[PDB]
Formats: sequence, C-alpha cells, structure tokens
Amino acid sequence: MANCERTFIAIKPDGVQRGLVGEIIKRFEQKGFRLVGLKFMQASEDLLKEHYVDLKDRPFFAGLVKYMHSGPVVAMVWEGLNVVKTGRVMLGETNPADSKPGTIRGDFCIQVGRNIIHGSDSVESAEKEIGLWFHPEELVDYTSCAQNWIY
Amino acid sequence: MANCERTFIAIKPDGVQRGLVGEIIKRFEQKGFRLVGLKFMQASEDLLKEHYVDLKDRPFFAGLVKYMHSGPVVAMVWEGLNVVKTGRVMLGETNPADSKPGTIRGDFCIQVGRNIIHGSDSVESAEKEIGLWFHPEELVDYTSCAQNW
Amino acid sequence: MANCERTFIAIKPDGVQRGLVGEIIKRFEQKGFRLVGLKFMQASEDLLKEHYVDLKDRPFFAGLVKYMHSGPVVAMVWEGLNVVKTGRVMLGETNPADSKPGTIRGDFCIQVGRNIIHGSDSVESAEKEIGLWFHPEELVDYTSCAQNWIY
Amino acid sequence: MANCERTFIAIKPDGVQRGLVGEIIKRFEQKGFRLVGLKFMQASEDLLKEHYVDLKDRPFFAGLVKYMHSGPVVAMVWEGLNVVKTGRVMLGETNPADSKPGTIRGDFCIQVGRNIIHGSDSVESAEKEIGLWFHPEELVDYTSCAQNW
Amino acid sequence: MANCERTFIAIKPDGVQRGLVGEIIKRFEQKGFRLVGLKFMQASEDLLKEHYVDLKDRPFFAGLVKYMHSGPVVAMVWEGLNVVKTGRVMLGETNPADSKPGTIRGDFCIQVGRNIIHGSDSVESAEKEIGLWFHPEELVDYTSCAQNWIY
Amino acid sequence: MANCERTFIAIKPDGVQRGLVGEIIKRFEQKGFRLVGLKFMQASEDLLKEHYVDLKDRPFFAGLVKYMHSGPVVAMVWEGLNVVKTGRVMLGETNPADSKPGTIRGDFCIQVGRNIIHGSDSVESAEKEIGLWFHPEELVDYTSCAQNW
Repeated sequence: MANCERTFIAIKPDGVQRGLVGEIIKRFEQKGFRLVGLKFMQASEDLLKEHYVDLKDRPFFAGLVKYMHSGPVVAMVWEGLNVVKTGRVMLGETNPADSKPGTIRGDFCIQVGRNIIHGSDSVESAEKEIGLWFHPEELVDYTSCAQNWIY
Repeated sequence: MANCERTFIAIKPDGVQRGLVGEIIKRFEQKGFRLVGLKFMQASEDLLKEHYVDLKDRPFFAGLVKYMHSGPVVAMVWEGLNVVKTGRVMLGETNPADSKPGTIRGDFCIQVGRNIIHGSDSVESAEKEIGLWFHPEELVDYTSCAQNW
Repeated sequence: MANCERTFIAIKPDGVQRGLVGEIIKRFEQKGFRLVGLKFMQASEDLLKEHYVDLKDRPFFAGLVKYMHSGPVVAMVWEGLNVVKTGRVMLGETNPADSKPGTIRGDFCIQVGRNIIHGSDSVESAEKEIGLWFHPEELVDYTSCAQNWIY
Repeated sequence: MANCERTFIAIKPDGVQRGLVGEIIKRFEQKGFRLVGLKFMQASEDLLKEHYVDLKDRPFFAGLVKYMHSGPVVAMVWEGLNVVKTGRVMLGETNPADSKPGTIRGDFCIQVGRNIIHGSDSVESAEKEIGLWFHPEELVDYTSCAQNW
Repeated sequence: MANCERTFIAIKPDGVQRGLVGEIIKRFEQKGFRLVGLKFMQASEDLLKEHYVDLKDRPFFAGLVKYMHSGPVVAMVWEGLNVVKTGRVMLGETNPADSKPGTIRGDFCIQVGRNIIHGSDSVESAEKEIGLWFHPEELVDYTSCAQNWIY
Repeated sequence: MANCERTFIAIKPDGVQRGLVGEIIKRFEQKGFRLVGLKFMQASEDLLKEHYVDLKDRPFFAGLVKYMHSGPVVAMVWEGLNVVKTGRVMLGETNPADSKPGTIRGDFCIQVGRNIIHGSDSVESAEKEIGLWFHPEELVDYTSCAQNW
C-alpha cells in the first residue's frame, strides 16, 4: 500500500551532542509513524562520500563530510502514509531562517551548515538512502509492509 | 575512569508498541548520560534464551521468551558516572506497584509481567548483557572512554 | 461581548484511544480559553446522523458514522475571543497532509478519514453543533457570558 | 477481573482555575489507565454535602462545601489494575508538605486546605463516590469490563 | 561577526502572571541562542514613555503604559545568528489572530492589547531598546562577542 | 504572613551552560511560587568569597570560587508558603546520588562537585543570601508581601 511508504531520517552529530535524540524520535512516534530501522553509527568517509556524491565537487563538500564523520549519527527508517512528504514538513525547510516554529529545525537549529537533521526529499531519494545506510536485515518489519515495499 | 561505566537498557516490545521510545531516551539524555549504543531489532530466541538463562527452569521461562520475541525492541548502552545504579533509580523498582511517580515505570507501566523496560542491575550484568546484545563494532565512542573499557 | 464567543470541539474515538485527551485540552487551556462544557459520551447513531446530515448522501457516510459510534467521544465547548476562528487554526487544516507542525492534526494525525478531532468552522455551525451535543444545563457558566450568548 | 477496578478523581475549583486539567488528565492516560467517565459541572450543595457527610460536624464543613461549590470542577472515573491505590500514589499524600516532586500535588499545589485534586482512598469509597457523582448511563465502557462491574 | 547579533525581548506583566517565564526562556535556550542579559524589573513610567514614544500621541498610549507599569517585566537580551529576524518568527506575528500554533503568541496569547511578550523588529530597534532597558554592566559576555558588538 | 517567606535559588554556571534555566524556572512557577527577584550576572570573587565564607578554610574553597566565577549564573528570589523547605525538596538532596527522579537534581545533574543549582537551607540563610546577592531595590513585589518582609 501507499501506507508502506518509507523515508530516511538521520540525526547528525550536533543533534546527538545537544541531546535531541529523544525529542526527535518522540515527534515521529506521536505523529503515528512506525519505526522500522534505527541505528547508531560512526559513518565511514566512503559512505558519506557516496551519500553526498551529487555535491562531490562544490567547495563546502570536504568540511561537510568531516562534520558528519566527526561524531555518532542516528540512522532511522520511518514508515507510513506520505511519510516522505510529511517527514520533510516535520523537519521544516532546510534553511534555518525559513524554518517555522513547531518543526524540528524550527524549534532547534540555527546554523545552516552544521545542522541537526536530514530527511529524504523523495520516495526515490529515500530508497537510495535506505539502501546506502541500512542492510536489509537491519530493517525489522512486523507491520506487514515488507511484502509490499518492493520497487 | 569511573565515568566510563556502561549499562544496558532495553525497551521491551510493549514500550516500543506504546510509542515511549523517544520519551525514555529523552530522560537519559537530559540527565546527562552518553549514548554509546542504540539499535532496533527483533531479538532472536537464541539471544533471549541466553539472556534470561538464569531463569531457564522457572515455569514462566518459555512465555517470557515469547513475549520478548513477539515484537521489536530497542537496545541501548549508556555511559557515565554510576550510570548502572543511577539508571536503576530512574526506571524505578522492578515491581510496578512499588514504583514512584517521576521514574519511568512509575510514570508509564501498570502490568508487572509484561512491562516497559529493562536495566542492568550490576556492573557485571551490564558487561555481560552488553556483549551479548551488541557486537563491539556496534558501539560508538568518541568520549575518550572507549579505551578505559 | 465578542469575548463570549463559543465553539464546539469533539475528540473522536481514535484521539481517546491514543491517549491524547490531556494534551488536546491542555492546548486550549494554555491558549487562555475557558472551558464551559466537557462531556464523555457514546454518541447515538441518531445524533451522529444528524451531525453528519449534510453528508447523509455521499458514499463514505455509513463507515464514518460507524467510526464515531465505535468508541467514546469527548465533547467540548470552549469560550473566548475569536474562539471559532482561532480554534480551527489550533486544529490545523482538515487534510492531514496540509496540517502544519504545531497544530493538533499537525503534530498528531496522519489518516484523513479516521482522524483525531473536530472543530466548528463558523459561529453559526458552532451554535448548531452545541445545540445538538449539549443540553443547556450541561453548559456551566461562571464567566458572566451566559447572559450575552444569545442569538 | 481485578483490571476492572474503578476510582474517582475530582479536580477541585482551583485546579480548573489554574489551567491544570489537561496536564492532570495526561498523567493518567500516559500511565495507561482507561477513562470511563468525564464531566465538567457545578457541584450542587446537596451533592457536596452528601459527599463530605463523614465530616458534617467538623467546624470547617460549611466552608469546605462553599469552596467546592464556588466554581466548576471536573469529575472523572478511571479504570485499571490497582487504579485506586496507584491513583493515590500519583496524586501524592493528602498533605502538600509531605508530597513528593513527580506527583500531582508535589508538582502543583502549595495550600493544604484549598488544594488541586481529590482521589478515592479505597475501592469502597470509590464505588460510593462514583455512584454519587455519576448516573450509570453517564459512564462509557467498551473495555469489556463494564459487565465485571 | 553576524553571530554577535543581539535582540531585546520583554515578557510583559501578563506573561509573568500566567507563569510563562520558564516556558518562554526555554524556547530561546533550545533554539541555541545565548543569554547575555536577564532582569526582572518594575518599569518606571519614564522608561515606558520613552520606549513607547513613537506612539506618545495615539489614544491607547495611556492605558498601554499603565499595563506595562502594572506588574513586573522580564527584560532579556539574546545573542546569535539572525536573532532579531528569527526572534520575531519565534514570537509569531504581533496580531494574536494571525499568530500560528508553535510560536509564542501562537500557543499562548489571545488578547491583542494586553499580550504576553515583546520583540525587537530590527537590529537598529534592538540597539535602541537594549540601550534603554539595560546598563552596559548588566550585559554579561563570555561569548567573545562583546568586542564585536559595536555600532 | 507565613506566605511571605522568601528563598534564594542560584543556577550555577553549568546549569546555565546546559540550557536548563527555563526548565528550572518552569518548575517553580508551575508549583505556584512567586518570582520576586531574577538576574543574570557574573558573580564576583568578592561576592562568592563572602557567600561561601563558612567554608573559607576547607581545601576546596579556592576551586569552588573558581567554578562559581567561571561563567554567568542566574540568581532568583522566590516567594510563598514554606518556599524554603519546599524548595529544598524540589531540588532534591544535596548529593546527586541520593537525589530522586522528579526533583531537579534527580532529573538533571550527575556530578556532585560541579552541580546544577543551589537553594537556601533555612529562612536565616535565605535572608542572608538574598541580601548578599540582591540590592533591595532589585526585588520586585506587588504581592502585598513586601511590607511583611
């Protein structure tokens, strides 16, 4: 079903450092989304280079990979109706001056470069990102959506 | 240092089910403890059996394994000074009738059998539980404590 | 006065089931609105049929009445300046994909059909709905607005 | 079953006045207890008198009725296992100087006389209070406990 | 730096009376702004007259000064990137019917005249207002921004 | 009246640092206590020395002054009935291992030395601390208690 849609959400090293892991997870929880993947990791540069490949050229890339490599990240896969579209809305617009109070970036980050959180911008982008961060065994299902989430 | 003590907290299937994961995590972060391991898994019978092996002959064993296997759980290693003893106080005492408001069990569970959460009861149980539930490459430490451990 | 305006808010069976009654009431409370009616009820089909009469024809009607009949609802009357207009804003837009973080539907529901909450869309609609759900004795006043709330 | 025990909680006029209704409700929901009765009323003298009838000869009787009548209150029946005993712990002990942070009185009231909230002290007081404050058609049960009661 | 920008925020007597001081401060805190001034005061009429000088003529002025004089105010100076622009956003639009859920006025005030909170609308206006409410000694710095905040 | 008792709470540099000021304030407001003094300052050595003068010969004196001076703190006078005794309960006992979840230390500090917060331990310490940290024109009272004090 469409209610088997999945999105990738990462909490970057400053989100963790500022003790926001509980608060962020809790927001998805009370929305009514289902957790299907959760993992705490030190991301390899390889992974980060691949993740940020579309920007492998721009000047900021090096320091950006460095930031993400610099601390633990929380990797998450959340499941539910329009979870990609709604998920971006819950995060707020990427720019931390356009982010409205009540969204995550809205209530919580100021710095545009070294922010708190990432979200998939499309269903395609999510599948790509879930592939990259998660092995298929680390995705637990029990929502009988696993048999529908094929592409 | 003594500030490198680690303890293991599990959120049992009901806790995940009831949507209490973030809340539970929030309490530990805001107390000041360091997250050094966090995963979402379906516990295997082989793991659950090894984990509860001191109870393997009690009559409720099979059903307790069946409970813990029945849904995904969240496993966690937290770090800090007296994090084991302190973590036991934050959950509240094992029996959710003796549990006090302000603790996790106090605020959140009613049933004694299927309850919300588990925490290590000793540094030794912690070492054992931790190694049982996490491969050592799964741990993430940056706190310059990893060496001490 | 205009500050004797009243609106009807219902928490539907899933709002109750998901343990959101405290959180929803508390939002009106801290806004500075006054509670003048609160009641926990199993709605009769008659009541629900009358409530949803404008849609007594559309296909979804039957299952919609069924949902509302299927569990306890919390009925509320809140009082205060522009409480109808502001009340809809606090709920968010009815569609759970347009609902912004920080509103009730925003933070809390995903499913468009079986949602969490209802609010009056007009002062007329409120009077109609308050009539329907509440007996005049179940409206407690102590805000000296009872003598002004005549239409 | 024992999981069909009901208890009565009232939020006295100050509690409503101070905007604490939702918060108070939130604590019971999140503990896991079932709401099976909830109304907003002006308590009558005739009801308040019958309710506090064990105190009808103490010197403060009249004024205590006058307090409870002076503003609308929120009445509630909650359901669950040990909900009476457990509900007493969540409010904190009757005297708001012995009350502990994390309990409702602890977090919210200062004055001993006019305080925030009332809870039943026994299954018997609960049955009595409940029937006194609610007609039985006012209760809403779906939890397949209604029969047990 | 631009990250030494400062804004003035006042909590008016009703914000205090309604016990909202913790909640308001906490919102700036979790945003990631730095407190550089905080003071609890009974404002002189002189101060208030000067503050509200641009409206020293309009009819509402007298009662408006009276309100602000009528109770304790909390005066605050917060520091950080775009703290003036972001600060207004965190407050919500000044009119309490346009204020969106999730902002401070949004979640918390209804009355347009006697509201909860004030925020600077510009960097100029902030400097003016900080001058007026704060002596330079009451501004504590420890963010090494004091040496940059010159105009 | 007895409802005019004042007590002094300081938030030490770590508390401000960790972003806990609002939260801490929220607890006192929501309990019902009146804010009658609130400032954000760098404490001087001369003040900190006078404040901790009963400890001036212990070996940790110098370093404790250095801690309290190392960053800005938030000073507060709160008003109400038993606000000193009650305020001590809300913080939790001085040693953050005996502290209970639901109290401020319980929920928020781990380290015993550098901790989050201070509260007066007696009406007399309160009077002394208050006058030490606040000039009397800095206090704001409207509660018709100012006279009583």
